[PDB]
Amino acid sequence: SNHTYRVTDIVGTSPEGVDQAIRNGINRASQTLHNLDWFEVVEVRGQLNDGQIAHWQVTMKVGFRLDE
Amino acid sequence: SNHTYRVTDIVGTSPEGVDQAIRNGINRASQTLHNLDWFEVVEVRGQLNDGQIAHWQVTMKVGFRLDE
Amino acid sequence: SNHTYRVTDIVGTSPEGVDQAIRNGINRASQTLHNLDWFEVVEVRGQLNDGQIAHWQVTMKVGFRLDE
Amino acid sequence: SNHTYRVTDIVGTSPEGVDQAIRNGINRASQTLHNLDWFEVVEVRGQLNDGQIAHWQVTMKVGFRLDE
Amino acid sequence: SNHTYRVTDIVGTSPEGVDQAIRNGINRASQTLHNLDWFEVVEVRGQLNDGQIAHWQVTMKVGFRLDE
Amino acid sequence: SNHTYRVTDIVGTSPEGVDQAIRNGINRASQTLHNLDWFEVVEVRGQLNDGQIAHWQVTMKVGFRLDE
Amino acid sequence: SNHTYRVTDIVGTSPEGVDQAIRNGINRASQTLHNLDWFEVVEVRGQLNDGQIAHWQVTMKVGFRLDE
Amino acid sequence: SNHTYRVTDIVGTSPEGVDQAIRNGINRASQTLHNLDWFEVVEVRGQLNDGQIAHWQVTMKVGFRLDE
Amino acid sequence: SNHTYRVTDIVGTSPEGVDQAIRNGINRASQTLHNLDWFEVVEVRGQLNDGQIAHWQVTMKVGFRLDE
Amino acid sequence: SNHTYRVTDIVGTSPEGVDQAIRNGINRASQTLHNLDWFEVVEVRGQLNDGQIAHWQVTMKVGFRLDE
Amino acid sequence: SNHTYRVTDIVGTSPEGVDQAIRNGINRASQTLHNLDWFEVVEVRGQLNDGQIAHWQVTMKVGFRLDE
Amino acid sequence: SNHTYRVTDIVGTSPEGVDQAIRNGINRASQTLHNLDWFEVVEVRGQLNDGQIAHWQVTMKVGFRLDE
Repeated sequence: SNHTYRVTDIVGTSPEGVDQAIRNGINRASQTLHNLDWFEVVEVRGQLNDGQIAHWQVTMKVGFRLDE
Repeated sequence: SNHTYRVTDIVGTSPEGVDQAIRNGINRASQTLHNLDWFEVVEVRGQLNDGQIAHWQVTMKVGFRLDE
Repeated sequence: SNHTYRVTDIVGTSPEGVDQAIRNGINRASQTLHNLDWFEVVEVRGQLNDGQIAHWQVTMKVGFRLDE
Repeated sequence: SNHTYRVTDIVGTSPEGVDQAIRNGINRASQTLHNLDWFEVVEVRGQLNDGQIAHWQVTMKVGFRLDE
Repeated sequence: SNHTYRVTDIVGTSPEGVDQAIRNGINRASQTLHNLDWFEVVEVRGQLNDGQIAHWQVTMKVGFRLDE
Repeated sequence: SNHTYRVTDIVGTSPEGVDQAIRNGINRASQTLHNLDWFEVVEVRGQLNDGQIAHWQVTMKVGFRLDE
Repeated sequence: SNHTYRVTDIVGTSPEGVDQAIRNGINRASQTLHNLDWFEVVEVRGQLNDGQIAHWQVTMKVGFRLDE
Repeated sequence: SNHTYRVTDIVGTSPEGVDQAIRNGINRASQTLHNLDWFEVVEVRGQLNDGQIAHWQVTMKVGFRLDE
Repeated sequence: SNHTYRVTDIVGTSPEGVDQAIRNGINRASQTLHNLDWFEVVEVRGQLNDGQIAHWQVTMKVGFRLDE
Repeated sequence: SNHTYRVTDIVGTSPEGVDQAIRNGINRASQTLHNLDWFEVVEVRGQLNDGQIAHWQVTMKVGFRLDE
Repeated sequence: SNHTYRVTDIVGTSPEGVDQAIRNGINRASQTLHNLDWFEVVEVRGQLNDGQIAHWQVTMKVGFRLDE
Repeated sequence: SNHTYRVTDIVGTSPEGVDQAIRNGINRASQTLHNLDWFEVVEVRGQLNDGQIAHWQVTMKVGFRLDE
């Protein structure tokens, strides 16, 4: 009822696409941040090599509960 | 001719992903709002549950013709 | 004293210009929405054909008093 | 789980303050819009007269479930 | 008639809260600026001191009619 | 070369349209502000009465040279 | 089909007004950029000179098809 | 010394209102983050439960001095 | 060491989805623009027909190294 | 006392650079506006003259205490 | 008087600082783009390595006159 | 590989200027945050004291690689 959350930005990356970039970022975030509650996608970027998409980079706001 | 459009925000949700969240939102919107012309994705959120991405929420601007 | 307003987006269009696009949008909006109080221009676009301006499109926030 | 929400802007007003302006807006909105789920305060204004605050105006994003 | 308004930013402050910070700012503004018409809240800040909220600072757009 | 400018917001109004609202605002501003150099249109609003545009309100950033 | 567009910013200018500033900008843009599809007005500025509005400057996003 | 600050987002919650949501968030933040200096309110949200306000959520930028 | 980049907006389109809209836009952009380095998604739209998604349109900032 | 601040925009200019443009603007502002407390840089522009940087313009929010 | 300008984004880089990053970008831009008139700094970034600033990156809006 | 980054805000301060404020912030940040990759300048402020610029405050987004 009086829960407090903290939000930081995490950047997930994947050669495969936006969806996998998000999962990679959330998976890695979950290991150092406990109580991950939600994320909001705030930016989608790509690294190009020739005219080909080499890396997808997804910036997410990530909310997590502070312990009580 | 001189078509007039209205725009409101709709939030589509799905356990499955962004794509299905959008289709669910558009399908349900289409049943009360007629002449849907376009949508603009404005926000993508996810709820985590049991260490999984449980729910996707996509906020869309949805434009519809007033005229038929 | 404690009046409540609602705001939606309306897109007016006109071959003539910005001013007529707004009037067309307000006139058409006034026929389904009652008690129109104000509008705020949020976007002005033009559709070009053969490098000439065919259509003006003006997106407006439109506020209206809710009845009782 | 596959619920769809719609969001519009509602402006509550009160001579008394921000809090009462919000409650007035939500109360009146709840009478035409069913299944009100959340609101987000987006703007707080005042009408001034003789260097005194006569009216508070609070613009809120208001989300409501579409029936199923 | 064809009234003209000017708008500047005013920062009200109070140890007590947002509401009193606004009133303090408007009261002090009204003494040098005549014909105050409206304000729009643009920013709410707080200074923490000894692990307590010591000051609230509210930035407001303040509109006033120019004399004729 | 080392000229300093100040910028404030002025709201011009006219029953006739955007262009006349701007001229009315600039004319009235020029009487109390000296050395008016430029303006930038930042907002266009209207007061509606029935479904008819009664007043146009144009907010302008207005720059003026400080004397030396 | 799967048309690709490019968008750049163009600033049209005119002593006469906003409308002519836009036409001047679009006309000149159309001579190096082919397949102009749309423009979005993003900024309207005016230079004052000799107590008159001397120059209008309109910044437009201009979209053009790559394809013909 | 040339003091360095860090800023994160914290979400305070309260059934009671905005003011208490802020205090709850700041109090809880102060227990893991040392040397809290300031906060800026960036979002105020409310959960409705059968058309009554159940829960307030306030997102704040929170600045704190890094030790030396 | 002192590389210079340029950035323009590109709109990719696809009947298939966001991912393919981006690839189509990047592929076509790479044929007139050399040394594509990165892209940033700035807008995702869909054109609806009979309340079904016909076309995805993705606006991207696209950065490319200038030659010597 | 509960101090009240006013904020206006000032544009400082210098042939030399950003830093000197700011100091010129603040110095000149300090002569008509009393009790200058803070500034926030909001825009940095440069005029080119045959492909060399001739003039810097820095727009700043400037806060000053109102007397009591 | 009826001059038309075009604006694109250019990213200058330098190991030395913001000022040199801008000059590098403007110098290189001036070689392919003729009639450079102004720039507006829109973003300043750094590449960090071993907690040290290796590269400065400055994104600038750059305006240039189209030939007549 | 599929590197994950985190981003927080850091405020560097210096009596000397923007450049030194950034370096002070990055240096102090590097001592608690490992694997600093980039920063983005988001805000530049100055405190005025005795009619002089006493402190520069630069807010930066700071990205760092998460360990694996």
